[PDB]
Amino acid sequence: MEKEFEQIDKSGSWAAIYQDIRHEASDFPCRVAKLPKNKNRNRYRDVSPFDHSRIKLHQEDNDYINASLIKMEEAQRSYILTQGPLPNTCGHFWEMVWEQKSRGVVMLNRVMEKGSLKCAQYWPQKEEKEMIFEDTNLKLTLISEDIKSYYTVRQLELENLTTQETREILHFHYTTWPDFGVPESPASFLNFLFKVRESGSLSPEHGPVVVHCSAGIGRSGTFCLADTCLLLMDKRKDPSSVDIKKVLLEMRKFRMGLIQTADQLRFSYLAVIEGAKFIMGDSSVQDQWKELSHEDL
Ligand SMILES: O=C1C[C@@H](c2ccc(C[C@H](NS(=O)(=O)c3cccc(F)c3)C3=N[C@H](CCc4ccccc4)CN3)cc2)S(=O)(=O)N1
Ligand SMILES: [Mg+2]
Repeated sequence: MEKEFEQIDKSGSWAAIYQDIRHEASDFPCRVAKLPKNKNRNRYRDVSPFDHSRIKLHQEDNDYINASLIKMEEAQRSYILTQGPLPNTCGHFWEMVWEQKSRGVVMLNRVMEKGSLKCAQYWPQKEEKEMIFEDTNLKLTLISEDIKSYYTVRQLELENLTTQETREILHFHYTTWPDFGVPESPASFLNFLFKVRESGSLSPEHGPVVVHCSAGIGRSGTFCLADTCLLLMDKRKDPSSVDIKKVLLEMRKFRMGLIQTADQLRFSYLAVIEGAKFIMGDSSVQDQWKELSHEDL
């Protein structure tokens, strides 16, 4: 895998490789997303979920949410990629989390980035100030939070007011991943990812983990591509067989525009190439990533 990487770097062909992916990517209808009544449920007019893979709310009224089920068959892992909730779809967001039985939520952006709102504050910042999303009859409470230098893990209690059932939802929030940018290093990215893995939130016993950034395609796509590829390397007889460009195209059949810049594509290679070391056995690389990520700053 690192040979193709090396030749692409030498060829200076990341932009061409990336644009070939954009040109060969699937194109499916998003008619429900474009209905007039769903306009205020979409954050960006040009980022919509395909009809065949969109997540449907269980409500009779309007089952629309800008969210997509990315189902990776060979890797055996599903992910729900959605945009950062809007002030009016925070209820919907948690209704989806509930209905799909998700156990973890991976946030890769901040609410405000370089002076622009990118996502509503959809979870409570203070223990004593819980949230109620009336339209859905769900209560959400911040139970605790473990704040690190570039990421925070939070324990939330989501409750179905109707049946009074409660569930613990884990929130994995990467706070230093610039929009249209890349993580500081493969190490800090992988250190984060393996934290989500180790939590059990990605277990096939739970519903799909919900991943989102602002549009739910660039950073969210980088995160899922890397995870899927590492899963594939550990599954196959010959890990060098994983074609990342092919995997990204498979994912793009489920949601448009996954991976938004050639450099995020390149970062994906680096993250996977670096992550292969743990998958092949190396039992010390994880401590190395942790040190390199300086999480305890
Ligand atoms: O690294 C990233 C990029 C962010 C991102 C991606 C896309 C958008 C949508 C935005 N729409 S717009 O109405 O402000 C806007 C801005 C400029 C031109 C235009 F016609 C509309 C955006 N679209 C193009 C990208 C288009 C696109 C490509 C492929 C699939 C879907 C959309 C670039 N930024 C916002 C943020 S992420 O939160 O997904 N992670
Ligand atoms: Mg306090």
